[PDB]
Amino acid sequence: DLPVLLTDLKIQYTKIFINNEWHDSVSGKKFPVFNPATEEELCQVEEGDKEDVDKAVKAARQAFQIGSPWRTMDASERGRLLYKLADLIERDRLLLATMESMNGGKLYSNAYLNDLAGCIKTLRYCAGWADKIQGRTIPIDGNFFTYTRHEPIGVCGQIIPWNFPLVMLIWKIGPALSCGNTVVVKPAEQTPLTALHVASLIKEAGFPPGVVNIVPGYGPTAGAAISSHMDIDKVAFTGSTEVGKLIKEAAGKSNLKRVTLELGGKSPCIVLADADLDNAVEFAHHGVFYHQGQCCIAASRIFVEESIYDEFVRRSVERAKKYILGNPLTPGVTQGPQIDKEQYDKILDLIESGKKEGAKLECGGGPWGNKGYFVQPTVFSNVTDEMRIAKEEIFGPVQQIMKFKSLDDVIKRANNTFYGLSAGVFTKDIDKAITISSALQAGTVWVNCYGVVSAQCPFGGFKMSGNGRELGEYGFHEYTEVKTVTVKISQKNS
Amino acid sequence: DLPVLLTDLKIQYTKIFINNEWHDSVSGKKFPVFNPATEEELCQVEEGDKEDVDKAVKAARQAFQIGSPWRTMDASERGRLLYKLADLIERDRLLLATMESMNGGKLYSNAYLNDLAGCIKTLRYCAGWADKIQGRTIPIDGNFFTYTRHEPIGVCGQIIPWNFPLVMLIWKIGPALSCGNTVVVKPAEQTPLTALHVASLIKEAGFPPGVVNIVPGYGPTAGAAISSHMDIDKVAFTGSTEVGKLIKEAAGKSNLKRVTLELGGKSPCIVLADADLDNAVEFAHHGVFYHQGQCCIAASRIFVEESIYDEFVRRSVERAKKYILGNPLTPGVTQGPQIDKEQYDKILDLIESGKKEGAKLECGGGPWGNKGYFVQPTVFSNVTDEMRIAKEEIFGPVQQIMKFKSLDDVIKRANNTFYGLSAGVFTKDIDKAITISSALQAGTVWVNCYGVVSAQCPFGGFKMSGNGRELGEYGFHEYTEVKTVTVKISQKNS
Amino acid sequence: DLPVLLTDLKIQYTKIFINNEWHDSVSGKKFPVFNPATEEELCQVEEGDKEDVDKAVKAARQAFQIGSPWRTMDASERGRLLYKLADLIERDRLLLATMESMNGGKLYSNAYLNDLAGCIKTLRYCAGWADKIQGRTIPIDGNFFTYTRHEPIGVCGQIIPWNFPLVMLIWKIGPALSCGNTVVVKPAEQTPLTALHVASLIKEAGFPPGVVNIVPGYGPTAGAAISSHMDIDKVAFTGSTEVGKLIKEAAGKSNLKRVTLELGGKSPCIVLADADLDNAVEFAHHGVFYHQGQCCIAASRIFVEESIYDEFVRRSVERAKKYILGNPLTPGVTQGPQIDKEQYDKILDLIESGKKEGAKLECGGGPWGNKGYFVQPTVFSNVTDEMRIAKEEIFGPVQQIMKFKSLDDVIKRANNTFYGLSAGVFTKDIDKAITISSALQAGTVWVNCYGVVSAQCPFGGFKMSGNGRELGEYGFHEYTEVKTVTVKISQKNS
Amino acid sequence: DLPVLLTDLKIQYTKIFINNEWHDSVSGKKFPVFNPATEEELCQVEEGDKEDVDKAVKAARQAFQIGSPWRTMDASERGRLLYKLADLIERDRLLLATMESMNGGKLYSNAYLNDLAGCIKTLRYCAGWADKIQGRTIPIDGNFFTYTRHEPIGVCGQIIPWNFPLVMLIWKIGPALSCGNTVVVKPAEQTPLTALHVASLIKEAGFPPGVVNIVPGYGPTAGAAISSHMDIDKVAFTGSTEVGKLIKEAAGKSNLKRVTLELGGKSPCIVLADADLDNAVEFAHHGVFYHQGQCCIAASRIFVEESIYDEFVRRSVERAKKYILGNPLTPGVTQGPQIDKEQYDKILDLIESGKKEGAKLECGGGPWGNKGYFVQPTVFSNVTDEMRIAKEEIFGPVQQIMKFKSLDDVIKRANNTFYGLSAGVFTKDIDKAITISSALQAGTVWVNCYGVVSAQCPFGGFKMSGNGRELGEYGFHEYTEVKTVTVKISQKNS
Ligand SMILES: CS(=O)(=O)N1CCN(C(=O)c2cnc3ccc(F)cc3c2-c2ccc(C3(C#N)CC3)cc2)CC1
Ligand SMILES: CS(=O)(=O)N1CCN(C(=O)c2cnc3ccc(F)cc3c2-c2ccc(C3(C#N)CC3)cc2)CC1
Ligand SMILES: [Cl-]
Ligand SMILES: [Cl-]
Ligand SMILES: [Cl-]
Ligand SMILES: [Cl-]
Repeated sequence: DLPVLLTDLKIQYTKIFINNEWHDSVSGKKFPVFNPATEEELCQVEEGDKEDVDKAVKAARQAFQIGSPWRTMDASERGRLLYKLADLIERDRLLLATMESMNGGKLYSNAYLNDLAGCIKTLRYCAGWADKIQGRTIPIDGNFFTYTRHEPIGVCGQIIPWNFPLVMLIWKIGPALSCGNTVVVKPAEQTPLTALHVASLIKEAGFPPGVVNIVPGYGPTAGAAISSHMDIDKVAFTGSTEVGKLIKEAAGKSNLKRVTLELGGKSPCIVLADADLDNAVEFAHHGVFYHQGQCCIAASRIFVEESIYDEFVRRSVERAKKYILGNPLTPGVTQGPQIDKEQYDKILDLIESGKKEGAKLECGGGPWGNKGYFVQPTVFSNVTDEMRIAKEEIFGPVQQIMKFKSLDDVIKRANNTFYGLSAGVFTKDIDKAITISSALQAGTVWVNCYGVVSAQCPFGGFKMSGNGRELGEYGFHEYTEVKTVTVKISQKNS
Repeated sequence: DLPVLLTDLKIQYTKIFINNEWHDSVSGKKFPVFNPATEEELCQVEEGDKEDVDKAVKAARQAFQIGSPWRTMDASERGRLLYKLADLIERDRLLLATMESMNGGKLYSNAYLNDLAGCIKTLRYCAGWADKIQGRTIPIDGNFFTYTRHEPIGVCGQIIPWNFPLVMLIWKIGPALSCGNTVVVKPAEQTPLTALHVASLIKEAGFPPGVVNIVPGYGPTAGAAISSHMDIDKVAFTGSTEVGKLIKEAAGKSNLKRVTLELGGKSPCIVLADADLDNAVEFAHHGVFYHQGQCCIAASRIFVEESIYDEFVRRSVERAKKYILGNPLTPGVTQGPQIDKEQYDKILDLIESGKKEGAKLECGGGPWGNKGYFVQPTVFSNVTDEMRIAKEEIFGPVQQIMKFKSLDDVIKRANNTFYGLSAGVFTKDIDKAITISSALQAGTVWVNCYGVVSAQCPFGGFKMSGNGRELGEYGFHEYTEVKTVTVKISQKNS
Repeated sequence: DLPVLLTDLKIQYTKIFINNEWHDSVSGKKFPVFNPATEEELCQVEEGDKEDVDKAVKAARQAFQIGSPWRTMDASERGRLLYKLADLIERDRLLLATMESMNGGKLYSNAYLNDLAGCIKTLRYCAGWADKIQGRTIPIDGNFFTYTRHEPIGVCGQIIPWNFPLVMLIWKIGPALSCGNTVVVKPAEQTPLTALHVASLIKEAGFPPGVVNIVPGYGPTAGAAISSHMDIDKVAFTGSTEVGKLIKEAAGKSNLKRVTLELGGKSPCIVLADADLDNAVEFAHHGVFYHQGQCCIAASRIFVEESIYDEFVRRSVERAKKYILGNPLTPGVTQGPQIDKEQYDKILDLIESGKKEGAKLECGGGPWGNKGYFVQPTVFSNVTDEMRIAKEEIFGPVQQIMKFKSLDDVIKRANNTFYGLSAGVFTKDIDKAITISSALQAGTVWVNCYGVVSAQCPFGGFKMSGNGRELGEYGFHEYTEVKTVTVKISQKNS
Repeated sequence: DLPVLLTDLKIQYTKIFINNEWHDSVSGKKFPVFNPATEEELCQVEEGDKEDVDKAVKAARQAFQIGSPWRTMDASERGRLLYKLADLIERDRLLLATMESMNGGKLYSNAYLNDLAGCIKTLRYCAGWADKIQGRTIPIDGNFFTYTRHEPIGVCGQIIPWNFPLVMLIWKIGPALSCGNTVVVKPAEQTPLTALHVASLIKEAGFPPGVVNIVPGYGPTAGAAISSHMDIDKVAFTGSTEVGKLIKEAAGKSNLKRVTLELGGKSPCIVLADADLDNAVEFAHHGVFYHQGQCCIAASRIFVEESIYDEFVRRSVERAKKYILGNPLTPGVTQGPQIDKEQYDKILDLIESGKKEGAKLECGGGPWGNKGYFVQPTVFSNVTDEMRIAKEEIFGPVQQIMKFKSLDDVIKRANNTFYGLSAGVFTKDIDKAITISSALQAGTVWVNCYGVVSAQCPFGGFKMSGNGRELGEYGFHEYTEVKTVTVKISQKNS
């Protein structure tokens, strides 16, 4: 069932959100926000800069002070507020999915059934953890009583990408708030709108002021201000590996703030000759084409054993030739645009390198349409390991298919990258499934599927795809700071 | 009981340790190693540089390969090797304590009864964790079987300081090896000797070659090579906050390697009027003077309620006037030298700032002796919060004593620093002990004691005193990399 | 704020609840249900017996089968259903609190503000755990992949007491359902009504049929049928220690079903001479008098240091002389009746033993009123350790106050019982608070408070006060059954 | 390599062990101890009875008192003593393996390479846990500080079986001592000798007196005394399900002591048509024949898909026809005797029922030899589900092989028992391996192997095969008692 908004979407929230009130930019400047499917301007939004990040950090710092409502309320009540926020997003699901689709160039069907559902589910997951964050009592040597407090870290700067604006907003603020932190959020310049609507719901739910502050603006300005701020305790960033290196450097340069990074990938699939071929073709297809290829986990190197390689390529090409391009709000449309011009150019450039460097073009290979940043879905076969399309993250609807004959060699090829976000193994052999997944240097390894991500799982990269993990039990560790308290006593007993 | 070595100490191990064999420096260069209590040269050691770190990373990488002995042996056997290494250090305790004291300027009594005991105990603690590192099975949404592997990260560069060369060597390699990593260790330029002897014992114990590689040399050369290396997965550094910022920046600049930092402090004590005064005087005294003040946790700001301030100052001064300076090997000597000239100059300079800026000099305040980097134990009273001796880490035998009258104000003063390693609270009030320890922004808070550190406790800093934790259950997390494995199944059941 | 039901309470749900439908008793027999404050009959309820427990076990067994909706739905959805049930109880809070007060003889103010709030909060706590129940991956010796599943146990029989019918219903079904079990609940013969209303809400919330089955009836009949049933996997019982022994024996005799027991107590308080005297008097007063003394944790032995004993006794007596007895529905009433005649007789008998055995009667000591099972609030001083009122659980509004002079001796006296549910320590001394709480053989020890119980804490007895724990992280273990799965593989890697 | 004792074994330790000293029985009576391979008497041992269990409980109680050496020593030192005990057993491995083989009728090769190795490894595993047993700090509702202590329970009675006397002794005392308990051990009447030698090593290692007390004697006398004792806090029993029911009943009848039970089984294997047939034949063969079939996990129902059934039966029969019966000390001997006459008679009786009830006798079926309790290794094919040999635990070298054609049906057959200790699944299908292991009601499920047990894994039964788990992280829970400590504070902060 796909319900829709019956009235025209109205844009209301366009300002900076600090202390639960709406602020104009200190400068007074605004910046435009566009629809990627028509290239038209949707509205203007206050452009946050350093001076505005500064106001937001002071509010988050004040809300984090010992004795404050956010520090003294029951953990169970932090969880209650998060579950109420999820309820409010459920109530506004139609308008949120519409705004996300319109602003993000995201198929409305997916925005409604996947993004919004994942936002609600992840918030509810995080809410349940709030009063279950616990320290230890420890049998230290000597006559002492030792316990630990897993405290919130403090003020957390959180820089959100444009490919999944709502899901990634919730993946950031959910755990941070559950653990008792306060946050300064910087949504992507391309997609500030849905985060500002959620800010309106954070007010409605009753979060104390300054617990969540949202500062739209640009990366090199507001994002850099966060990463270099001397009173931000931790920065979490999701985006390119190139910016991730800059975030980590600025943290070292300023105040040694803690850093979590969720970065790009060049994630491989290994399809053994004994695999369920149709199952592997479909999971690897969606694994690389999902959201116009704009997933960091994109299955952008697909290695197929020689004896099924040609059959795999044909079936992949047939699947890719079935899309309907156009406005992601129209029912039946199955591929929307890329997010903006910068990404669009890099995709087309990489596609050209595939042609020149000798990859076999099976379908697609060019732009589409009169308006919008549309790229034809493209499949390359006979890709080799030193081609650009095999080394660089494309972030577009561009599939690479490679042949292998030796299992030892293909694992080394799969691992021969600086990336390491995810991988897939397709086989019917129990031993191969366990040993290959163990040997891949990747944060998530899927067996006989791809792209399966849920709130209960930790998620993050090996190597240059990331530092740290998000979600699951394990992800919640990086939103606490562990304090050891050791008390002298006359005599301990076990 | 204080047994001693009956024969003259002989220095044997002076070379670089890679793949369980002894290497000359690629350059062929050596550097001198001195005794800080006499300023004489003890021996020469091969000077590792980038080319030597390079050989060590390739050995650690090869030892980490899937299928290798270190990757395939039982976790219980990793633990067995660590317990055997502890046995071997116990066997060589006399010579190790002598070498540590001679090279490190460290009171032999402490070297034998505390450093060596802590090395043995921490190794035995870490050994017990090896086959108890576990992942999860997770009830993910949908028809999937999801488990996690807490794998070793890989090759870990570990830069060891000179104030506790053996303890910090073991605090680094213990957890790293227990979790299955391989390491490239860089001991301090001042104190390479005891780490090279332990390397000889790692060979004897039977660790596979390349699991532990030790490259003596200088910070700006070998240490920088580690921090910027493109095939080191994680760097752990203990030392100054200034170098810590450089380590973190170089990690961001190169390969986004994971970073753990244990840095300096300006740790405060708060002594309430109802405290056991003698107990507070003695714990705070040793808290700041231990190992000639060369502890990152040094209790270098001591705040005393006005009505007991003068009594606290007198009793502190009497305790400080009781030391016997000289060679740390002679029995009855109770204060050895500072480690080297650089540290010695910074201490004397800061002591001079105390005189000029108006602190009340109660005892000490100058150098001592014909030879050795000796500083008189010094006490300053009437210290105020913007003096240099109240803001900068001294790392010398220099005690600061301050008065307070308001508890709200003194907590803000205690927290008004970029440091945050530790703190102490001295009181008989149950509520004050809990609420004050909760409000201090410090990684370890001691109640009615100070400086109590043990293998069972996590240990690390808030703010610019550190990133991450070492030891305890929680410290072992930062030597694993979490992989999620998600398997498609026909139907799951709870 | 104390809102009330504006309309007369109507009783609707009076039948056995199996497979989400209402059943008459197999026999066709019903039993009466009374109001303890007027001794009048409120209604009749179907009397479940063995044949009815049998129907309920078969339904719970079928609902637990592999492939069933309850076994295959996402853990997150089990949690969702529990949070919806909490929402429904919130909606029906007025009628539930009224029915609980009317049926249970429970002060309406407490029923509304404490019992109902605790029901809602505990359900919400348990809901959060559902998709956070996890097993392990384990580095077993040899070439194997080993993981564990923390499965639900299966069909759990749950026998609920009459002193807190709703809270204890939720403390049982919350964790059991969160972990994926199915249940057969047997509410107290005295108080079946609120559990049957909740059953109506379990239907409304959408739990699959047979996941929760509720069989009202008598202990020796339906309760014994559960404890001896050959296809019930686990029994949880809260009630007297005498019945607890019978439950455990019948489990051994039949099918070795798992057993959790939450039983009575004779819990002690130790009030040191340095205690906040008013704080100790008030917490110990409510600790023994709460809900007409009908708490298993009742603070029924209060030991006071000699020098403050007389002052403690006077202040206690003044507090006890302030109650207003009567119908627990009338505002301003502060003490309702005992639950029934059996309990009423045992209370009066024990009160008489206090008079005869030489206790000093300070106030109360007899019955009250024309109707209802009312007991005057009673205080005994000069109680000695071999009196009946110091050894046997009274479960009535009867306070015992004892003198001590030696701390070693009073701890031995506190521990000299077969019970061990809880205890309290009142002191301003940090060391005494830690060492005394460590030395008491009791499941919960309160320091400078009493009776503080919350969903985040494990709760249960030492010794003959109980087996196992309920709630908290730790309580959830006893609603899982751990399965180890060990898979042969060609070669493992860490 | 199989080294042997060069000198005749001398029996020295034959008395009751209490408070680290050797006691004669209160009665003065002794009982004989036999060799099962020759039926000759090896020595006499003091016969412990109730009066002797009484002396042992008082010693264990005194050793558990608050302030005692065992209660106050560092947890790390409890671990140290356990690692030293493992060292001492390693030193005495030859004599211990000889005594175990001689007393137990156990193949010396297995006694040396498996039993003794498992004793040493399990002790070392348990030692590592000692200072890693931790409670929690908990964010309770309201202004309170709440922590938990995972205390030792207290005095634990431990009844050890005769099939693995040393391994099961260590599986019991290892975790109990690691957690800080004191124990009263009752080795099997048939095999007291190796436990008394270990007691001598517990003295040598330096355990405080009364921490371990060992009372040889008979089940209905000393074992019943333990199970009914009013001052034993917990009983752990391994043995038959029939005695397990009596242990659990006596616990309920006396003092509600905690109970852990490791009982028998009728564990099934399911061999799918796609299995590695040779691998399944060998693992299932050893799974049922190990230690003359005297394992509770014996794979005593083997279900094989029809199309490979005949091939499976032939290959099994060939493997069973390869044993050499005789004295388990002689090299090359591969099957020793059953433990005693009672077990020997039950085995032969059940074998006769197989003949009469219509099972196809493939080999064996009778006794062997002039002396010793020897049974020919026996294989039955065409076994059906209501035969005695398919329902009752045989505990002898008797293999049952069954045919199945329907997977749904064979899982129901596998689960159609009151037992539930373990099971095996043999297949090459990933989905079948996961779904079948999930659906089996068994505590350990092996995939493509059988009988793989190690210290890092929890181990125990579903249903009437057991209550609770031993070893692993999870097994250590049942040797602690959780105490919640809740402290009133003026204001909490997260
Ligand atoms: C949020 S909760 O669900 O955890 N729980 C909180 C506690 N509850 C109260 O109503 C309550 C309130 N005030 C008190 C004041 C003094 C006192 F001694 C007790 C109380 C109790 C109380 C405490 C323990 C019990 C048990 C026993 N035996 C475990 C049944 C029963 C009632 C029920 C709701
Ligand atoms: C390291 S350990 O301490 O964990 N443990 C490893 C297993 N042990 C073996 O000797 C062993 C060896 N080989 C086998 C081969 C096939 C087989 F079916 C069983 C075995 C067993 C084995 C397995 C289970 C049991 C129990 C039962 N019932 C739990 C008592 C007893 C013996 C003892 C030492
Ligand atoms: Cl911790
Ligand atoms: Cl995990
Ligand atoms: Cl587990
Ligand atoms: Cl706990």
